[PDB]
Amino acid sequence: AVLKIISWNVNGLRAVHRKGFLKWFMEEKPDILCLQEIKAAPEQLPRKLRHVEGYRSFFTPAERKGYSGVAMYTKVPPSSLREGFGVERFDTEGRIQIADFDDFLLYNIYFPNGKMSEERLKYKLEFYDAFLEDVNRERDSGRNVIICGNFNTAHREIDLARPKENSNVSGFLPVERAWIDKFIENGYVDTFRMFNSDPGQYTWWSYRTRARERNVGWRLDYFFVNEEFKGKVKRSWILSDVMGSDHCPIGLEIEL
DNA sequence: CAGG
DNA sequence: CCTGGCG
Repeated sequence: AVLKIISWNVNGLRAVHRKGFLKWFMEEKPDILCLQEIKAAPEQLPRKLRHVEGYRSFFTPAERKGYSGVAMYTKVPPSSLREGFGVERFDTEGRIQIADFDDFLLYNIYFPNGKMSEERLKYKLEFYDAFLEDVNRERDSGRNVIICGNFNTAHREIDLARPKENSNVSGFLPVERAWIDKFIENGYVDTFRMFNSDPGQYTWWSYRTRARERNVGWRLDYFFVNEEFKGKVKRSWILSDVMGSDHCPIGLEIEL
């Protein structure tokens, strides 16, 4: 029994609903759908998005309206859902869903963007620190974990079309890049790179200069698992053809 | 406008 | 570029 999970930074769920989100959702038929950057509290949503056929839905909006926020739809409900790491400033931004299924915890995370200021870059970095602490504590206790979402960082030079020009841009800073290295050596696998070693694999493209039609992008969106669980991951792929956002969806198939 |  | 309070 393959379990299919999809992660998609929709950048406005209302927007993506106007562009055929539900029709796509319906034909893709994942067991779990994780969304990031919803930009909506549930009360602001068309009610068709709040009552989807065959799915439990959970929304974790930001305190600031039309900003950030994450969501999850799941055929099988989780036994619990956490919306924070237990640190106020990281828990108030609609950035975290940690859902408990029997066999694993699923982290659906919208990691912060650091481009706006030094203050937000710090925030990004410390959020990473709080995140790593949290996941380590969980897998240390013997839990197997799946982590998807917008990390807002391209790991290596191969993970973006233009590495050289972005050395001094948040998204490809040596400090952000080293954190992913750190995160990985803590015992986690970048599951896409388990199966695909090719360049040109991106999940985000600038709307400006129409970067997507030339594949001038970044791989900002990932599925990670803890090392002990990697033998369960069957497929890890990018849904490059799917439109409606400046990010595309990514997929994971595990079999338990 | 702010955020990305 | 695209999304999401004016007044």
